[PDB]
Amino acid sequence: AFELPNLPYGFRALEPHIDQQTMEIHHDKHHNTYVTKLNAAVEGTDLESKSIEEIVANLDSVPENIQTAVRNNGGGHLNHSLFWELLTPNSEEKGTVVDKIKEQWGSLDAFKEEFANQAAARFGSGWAWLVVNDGKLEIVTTPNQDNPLTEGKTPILGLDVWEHAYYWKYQNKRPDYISAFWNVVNWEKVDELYNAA
Amino acid sequence: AFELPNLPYGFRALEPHIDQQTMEIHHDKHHNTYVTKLNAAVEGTDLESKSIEEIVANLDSVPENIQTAVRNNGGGHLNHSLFWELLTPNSEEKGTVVDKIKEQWGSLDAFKEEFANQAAARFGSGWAWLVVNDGKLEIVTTPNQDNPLTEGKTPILGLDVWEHAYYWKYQNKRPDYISAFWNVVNWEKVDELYNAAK
Ligand SMILES: [Mn+2]
Ligand SMILES: [Mn+2]
Repeated sequence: AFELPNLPYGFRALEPHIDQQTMEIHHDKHHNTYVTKLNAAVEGTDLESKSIEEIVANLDSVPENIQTAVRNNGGGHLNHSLFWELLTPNSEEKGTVVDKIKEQWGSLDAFKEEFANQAAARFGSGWAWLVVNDGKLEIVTTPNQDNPLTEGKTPILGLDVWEHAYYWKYQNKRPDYISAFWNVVNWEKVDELYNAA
Repeated sequence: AFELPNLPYGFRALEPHIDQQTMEIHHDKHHNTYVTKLNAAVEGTDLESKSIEEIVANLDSVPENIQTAVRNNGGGHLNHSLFWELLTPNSEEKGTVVDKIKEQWGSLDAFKEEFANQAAARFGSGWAWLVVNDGKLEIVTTPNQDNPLTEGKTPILGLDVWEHAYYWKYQNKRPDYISAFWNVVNWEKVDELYNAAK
């Protein structure tokens, strides 16, 4: 059954951009809760055999009695699993995806600008994503723990913009959190998820 | 000319149920942002001077150039305006609505169990409500800053279950925040909202 994956770095590795208090509570309480509630919904069903990607890609096929719980807690597991890996203490703005971004948006900054506007515009709880749609790049956001895989789009970069992702250090200033984020993006992992799609 | 309302008590009045840090930033920054953005959104229109209740009950009528901004910021202004007046340091579990609740749910704490279960279950950002629906009591939750007035139900009690409302004191444990809330409910304001409804 699903386990809370360890972070690939220590709680403090992403300072000063993401504070150790938030990394610890966000990983060990919030993500752990999604794993517990996901397990309680799937265990004793034929969902036990499927990857989270498989489940989230096909939420409409899930039996209605557990669909909401699998949508919310399944989305939660997948989103944070992606997120912990898309962060690094050794961010470098180079690679296959950084190059695709400059051809399409005209520069990395212009892309960041549009990502930031959508990320900030996401009202309430949700995620800002870079996706592949029909082999093209697209900036989308989703509400709560919805994931663009449910709409057949492949996520290659994600930002958590639930208040719990930035309240400790940035309180009500989501745009400053979005700015700090660029400093910790694992562009190696963005390339790997793109090269998969 | 929409305005951030004053708190009718101090930032410490709701301790230890809601912390002074939260009361201060929730009102002074979060609510203030809704009021500022609402005033900006409605500039030049008949919305400038309408009651926020009328506006939110008639979101369908709002021109599409500003509908989302007024849904989000107008609802944030109404919701928080109601919320500050529905909290008090002198909560007493009595009156017209407590009596109707005991008739309908059997007791007040049985009602709290149902309210607490729906308020816990509202996934992501939102509100838990007690509403008047065609003269009857109903518990409902809404997403984000959506308000039951839009669906023709009058809110008489509300609880903010956005993470900002409880994160400083309770972190992930929204149920512990929901239990503390009962200690600071202004049942006199609930009765007044009920009577304005009926
Ligand atoms: Mn999160
Ligand atoms: Mn609030």
